[PDB]
Amino acid sequence: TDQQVGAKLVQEIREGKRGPLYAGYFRTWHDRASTGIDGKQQHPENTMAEVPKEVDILFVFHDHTASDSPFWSELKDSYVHKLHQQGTALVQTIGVNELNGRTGLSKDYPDTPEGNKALAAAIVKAFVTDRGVDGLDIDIEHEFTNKRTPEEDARALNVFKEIAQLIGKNGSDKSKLLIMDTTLSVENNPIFKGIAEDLDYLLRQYYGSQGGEAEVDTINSDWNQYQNYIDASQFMIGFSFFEESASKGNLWFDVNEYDPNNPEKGKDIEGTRAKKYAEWQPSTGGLKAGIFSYAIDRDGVAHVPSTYKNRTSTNLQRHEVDNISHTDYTVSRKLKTLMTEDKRYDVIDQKDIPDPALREQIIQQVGQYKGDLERYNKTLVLTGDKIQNLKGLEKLSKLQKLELRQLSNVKEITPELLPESMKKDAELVMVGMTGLEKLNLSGLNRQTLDGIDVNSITHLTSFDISHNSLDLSEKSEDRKLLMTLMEQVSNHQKITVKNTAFENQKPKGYYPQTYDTKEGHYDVDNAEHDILTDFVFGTVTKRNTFIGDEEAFAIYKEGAVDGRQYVSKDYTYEAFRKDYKGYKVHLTASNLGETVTSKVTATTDETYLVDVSDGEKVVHHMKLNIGSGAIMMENLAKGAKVIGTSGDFEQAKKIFDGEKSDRFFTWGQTNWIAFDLGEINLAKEWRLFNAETNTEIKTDSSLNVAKGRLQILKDTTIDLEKMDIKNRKEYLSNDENWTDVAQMDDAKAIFNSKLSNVLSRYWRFCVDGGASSYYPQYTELQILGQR
Ligand SMILES: CC(=O)N[C@@H]1[C@@H](O)[C@H](O[C@@H]2O[C@H](CO[C@H]3O[C@H](CO)[C@@H](O)[C@H](O)[C@@H]3O[C@@H]3O[C@H](CO)[C@@H](O[C@@H]4O[C@H](CO)[C@H](O)[C@H](O)[C@H]4O)[C@H](O)[C@H]3NC(C)=O)[C@@H](O)[C@H](O[C@H]3O[C@H](CO)[C@@H](O)[C@H](O)[C@@H]3O[C@@H]3O[C@H](CO)[C@@H](O[C@@H]4O[C@H](CO)[C@H](O)[C@H](O)[C@H]4O)[C@H](O)[C@H]3NC(C)=O)[C@@H]2O)[C@@H](CO)O[C@H]1O
Ligand SMILES: [Ca+2]
Repeated sequence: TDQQVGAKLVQEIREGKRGPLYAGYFRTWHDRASTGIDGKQQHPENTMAEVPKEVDILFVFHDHTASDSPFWSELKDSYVHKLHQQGTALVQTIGVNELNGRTGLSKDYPDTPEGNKALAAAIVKAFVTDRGVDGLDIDIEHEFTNKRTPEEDARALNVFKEIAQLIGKNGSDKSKLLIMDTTLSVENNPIFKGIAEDLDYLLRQYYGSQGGEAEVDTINSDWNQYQNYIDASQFMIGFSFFEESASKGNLWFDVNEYDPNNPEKGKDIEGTRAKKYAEWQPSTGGLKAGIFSYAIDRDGVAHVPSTYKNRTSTNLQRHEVDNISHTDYTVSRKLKTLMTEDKRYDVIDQKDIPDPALREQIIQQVGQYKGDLERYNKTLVLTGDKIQNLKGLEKLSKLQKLELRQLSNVKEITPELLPESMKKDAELVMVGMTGLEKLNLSGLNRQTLDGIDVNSITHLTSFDISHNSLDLSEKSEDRKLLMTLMEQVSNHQKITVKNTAFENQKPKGYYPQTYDTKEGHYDVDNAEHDILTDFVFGTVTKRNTFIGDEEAFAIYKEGAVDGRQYVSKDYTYEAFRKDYKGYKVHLTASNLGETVTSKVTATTDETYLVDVSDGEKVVHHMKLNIGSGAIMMENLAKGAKVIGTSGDFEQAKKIFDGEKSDRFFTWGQTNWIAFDLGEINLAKEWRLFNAETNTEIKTDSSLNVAKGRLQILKDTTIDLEKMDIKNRKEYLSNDENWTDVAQMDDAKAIFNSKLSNVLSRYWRFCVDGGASSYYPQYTELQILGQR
């Protein structure tokens, strides 16, 4: 049956039985059975029927072919059968607009759960079942003209998942492939992030140069993120053949240029981008799935010369290679041969990994190809008593976690059996190692022994953990672990330095995670002090052993187990300690005034709140008292009700929030705001944040308030809410009803001064002039006191 042939091809593709794959996009209007809207034949020169066996998957790429064309029944009842016989699968390609509302059956279904689920079945019946093919390929490109909305990409991804529940590896009908082709990186491809686990392949178009000396910069950088969503064996990269009459913007130069002296040049793969994609392999994960070509019906046509690369549809510059001609698919077949003869696709054999039980678990976990070995960068779990020998493990040189579970017949672990990534902090877990006789981890810069199950190593006869980065100090848990290893050796043998080697550690230095002083003190000694020196200092080991300064390190360097000193003699404090570069100290005085400085001078009774930062986060918070300290003032003006202003009433209310992301000005050089602190407390200072402190607009200092007066309602015996709106406003505007408590005659960015213990419920601040002719502005006002 023709549906069982197709089902079995898809299963042998999906299970990786084909080696490196080669795919091609065949443009429907270049099949000879294709007819346009007027019912006339478009091009007689080529036909899908002649696509060679070297093409593993053939993508029906549809345009210009009318819906009543003979092409469609010809494909269904003739092309599918001829191509299946040689082992070629047919896949239908549709654009994303057929899923997101913009085109086709998408326009006839609501954007609801039951609506998108009915749409999905309608797409699978219209584009897969009714056309006879072996799967579906969703084309997702950058739309530079009218971007897709977040709601459209959300719908396309919900429809795609409903499709993936019908066909593909997770679908009801696993005899069909489900594929995506794209031009978008992961950061720009939310549909890919959502559907990736349901894809057989991702086809990444990379026509033309992708940057850098080898022109593959974008391929390498993009693979670094695709590898978190798909396996390398699902990754296909694409080049394009030369399309006739291609204009600027569609001229990739992926194949060789026309040569008037050699009519066959277009079939020569030497020097082409196509050949480079054929040989390109990812740095991590595995070997790629293969390559694909756009416009496979143009296989072998020489590219139009570089001199023509500026032609456009209005500026036609026709060349000989724009003619249509019969192709015999030689370039395709050379590229497929180059890939299947590349020795990185030879299968891992016993010469790579001698132990059969080890070889089987590796192939099962990292892939089947020799080339997969040195690229794989994830986790390897090895289990059971059938593994006798770890030879070959060292070829997994990017392995990120090695996990040895109950390997009861392994006798030897040495650096030379281990991945080279073990020297750069790959994880190493080994449990139930009851047969282990030699445990050599020397020279691997291991920072702890965590994950090594030392209680289980009951047959140990020697170990070497020397030349690592361990902290074997008295309380380190790595010294407990070392002690068990030494006891294991001793049950079989007299302990010697060689069979229990652990010297020459060089433990790395880290920042302490917390600091002890929550409340510091200084006398009023009229001297300068450094808060980082005195309170936020030092370095820990990975096991949180604190070393405060260079003399604490010298004692540390003399640590010994049984009189054997385990720290390298030439390890220096400079190489161990953290330098604290870029650390910054934020101080808040009892003022509520703020400064950034690690130095304080103890001239008077004060209290700062200290926030220590490393350039990114707050590492430490403490209070510092100088002398007997000082009580912390509050901003009593916080949230003060505005009761009157010569400006706008709701711009005025923003000078009493907490922020500087706003500005208050009026049309002119003078204004006033009158406010009510509500309760009636004691005020000692005031602070004005001038125009240039604005955190929402870069504001220059020429807009700063330069003259002003802060005032108190002079008569306390008056009910301001018994006056009516208009009288109230003119009372508040009349200067003889206000007493000054503070002047300002400098256009500082932040202005602060003290008040003679002012007790007032009602206040008014007046801008009397600006730093320039511009309207003066300011962002925030504070009245600082107690209660
Ligand atoms: C995976 C990939 O490679 N992606 C893109 C490639 O697409 C791209 O190659 C180009 O592809 C063009 C077609 O693009 C279609 O797909 C993309 C991507 O999905 C869409 O963005 C695009 O909009 C196209 O989508 C198609 O839309 C139609 C309409 O909505 C759909 O048809 C609908 O189908 C439904 C369901 O079946 C329903 O039936 C509707 O009724 C129906 O309307 C269709 O399904 C959909 N297809 C897909 C797959 O989604 C190509 O056009 C372009 O090739 C042209 O240009 C090159 C040179 O640059 C030529 O070599 C080539 O032959 C072709 O030229 C055109 O030829 C026709 C036939 O002769 C000309 O028509 C005649 O021209 C005369 C000229 O005087 C008259 O005007 C006459 O009236 C007319 O009949 C036509 O004018 C020619 N046009 C030009 C410009 O020359 C190319 O292959 C590549 C770019 O390299 O980029 C990849 O990223
Ligand atoms: Ca404000």
